[PDB]
Amino acid sequence: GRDKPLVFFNRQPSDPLTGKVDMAAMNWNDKTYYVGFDAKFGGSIQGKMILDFLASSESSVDRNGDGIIGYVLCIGDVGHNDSKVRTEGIRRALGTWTGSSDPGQAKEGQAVVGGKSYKVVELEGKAMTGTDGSTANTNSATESMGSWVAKFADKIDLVISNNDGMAMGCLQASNYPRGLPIFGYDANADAVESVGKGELTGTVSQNVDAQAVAVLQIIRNLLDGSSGEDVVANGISRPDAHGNKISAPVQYWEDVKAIMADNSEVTSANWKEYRDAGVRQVSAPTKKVLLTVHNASNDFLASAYLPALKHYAPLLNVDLTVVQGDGQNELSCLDKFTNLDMFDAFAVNMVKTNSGADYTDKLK
Ligand SMILES: OC[C@H]1O[C@@H](O)[C@H](O)[C@@H](O)[C@@H]1O
Ligand SMILES: [Ca+2]
Repeated sequence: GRDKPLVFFNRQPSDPLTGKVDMAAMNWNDKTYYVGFDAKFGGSIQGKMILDFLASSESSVDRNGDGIIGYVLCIGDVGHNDSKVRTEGIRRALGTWTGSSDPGQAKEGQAVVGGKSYKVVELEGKAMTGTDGSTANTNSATESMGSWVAKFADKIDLVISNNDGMAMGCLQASNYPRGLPIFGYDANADAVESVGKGELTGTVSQNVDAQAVAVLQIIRNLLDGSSGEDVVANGISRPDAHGNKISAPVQYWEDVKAIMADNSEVTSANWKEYRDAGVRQVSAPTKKVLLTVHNASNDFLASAYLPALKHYAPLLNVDLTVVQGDGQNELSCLDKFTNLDMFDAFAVNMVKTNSGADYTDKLK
């Protein structure tokens, strides 16, 4: 029970307001870990991508020619540290950062367009909450983009979004101005193709494939009887006995027990570039893993993360039982987190980042 591996992933145990890491949950046992990505670095990368685009642009990106680069921001999960730090990244990059990641918290910024200085204004930063309470709702993004165009019109010079889902949702707007620069995050399949079409201007890969392998590989190492650095290194930062290794670069953060993949920008200049050859068939005995997903209709998890898991799982001889919640209530997941005695290891993607206790309670 409490002696088995527990790997949190994609939603780090943490306080949804202050973002401080929940080390109580992380210190569940000596076989507990988190797998994710360097979210803060990812945030600055999204910002840098936007600054580089503006820098290479002519003064035509200033549509109304008022000398101000106006933008609208799609805020996602305000209880998710990885999401908010993207709002922080782009705001810092553009000079609109005031210390808060909340909607309506922005000052006048500054950026270079065609070797000239420009004022920057966040016309509106809004949380795209669905009428059913669902966060980062894509239909709400379409709705908001429609109103924004009607309200601000020629003032909007670009669109920014915490993820691809909402960004691709903006593009659904019937009145979306042809060619309006817009940026997302995740490098979902549809988003990358959109970059190739010259619609979506750019997005960011968080190396989801590296993350998926890392979850399985850590469990693999632990069930093979590894301890210490071997657990977080073998098949991850160095080759294991089988010879397998995650190709993308990965860091281990000891203080928070986290394996973090890095990020890379995706633009018109490199979209064609976007499975791991460094992972091939394992001979180790098969093991049973119960893996949860906080929301079955989550675009990133449904379209990118889960397929990755189901691809690499048999290669590492991990028989994966997948259960999925609704994104609203932790009970939608916790209800399916049962028969824990019939499993060798566990992977948890929580609805709320502060719900660590509820999962470790069941494992007693
Ligand atoms: O937890 C779900 C979230 O994970 C993040 O890594 C993605 O950027 C979001 O698009 C997604 O909604
Ligand atoms: Ca303008």
